[PDB]
Amino acid sequence: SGAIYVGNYRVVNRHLATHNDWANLVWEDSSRDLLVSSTTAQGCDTIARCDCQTGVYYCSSRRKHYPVSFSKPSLIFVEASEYYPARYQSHLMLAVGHSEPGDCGGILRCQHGVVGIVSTGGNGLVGFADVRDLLWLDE
Ligand SMILES: NC(=O)[C@H]1CCC(=O)N(Cc2csc3ccccc23)C1
Ligand SMILES: [Zn+2]
Repeated sequence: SGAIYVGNYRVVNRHLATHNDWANLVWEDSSRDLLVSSTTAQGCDTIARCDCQTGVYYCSSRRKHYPVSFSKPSLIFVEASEYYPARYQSHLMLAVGHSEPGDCGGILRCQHGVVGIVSTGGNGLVGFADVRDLLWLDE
């Protein structure tokens, strides 16, 4: 689990969105596994605006943060799960690192701020849904 809180927005994995997230929907994209809902409280996270390929992510299944090198956002084939059939997920970045399904939502950060959230994984890889291109999260 995990979310990004910026301004009057809450960014979560679309497959983990709650009833309140859907009742206050701002934007969702199944191909990216992202959903953004509105909040009454003001969020303080900073979103990165950059093309970094190194950062640190939080891994809840180890209670640890790990430093990683990751690929630029791209269209990657993702195996079926209980939430989606096998499909291409867009805006996805991969790294070599540990992840389990419950790790989804953990933040990946660089020196500029929040880069994205854990969304995919398996076989010693971890994939992150990018949020750096969502310029509207700031205004
Ligand atoms: N299509 C998606 O974005 C998600 C939907 C929900 C889901 O359980 N997964 C699989 C998954 C995510 S982290 C991880 C780590 C080790 C094994 C499996 C997984 C994919
Ligand atoms: Zn950066």
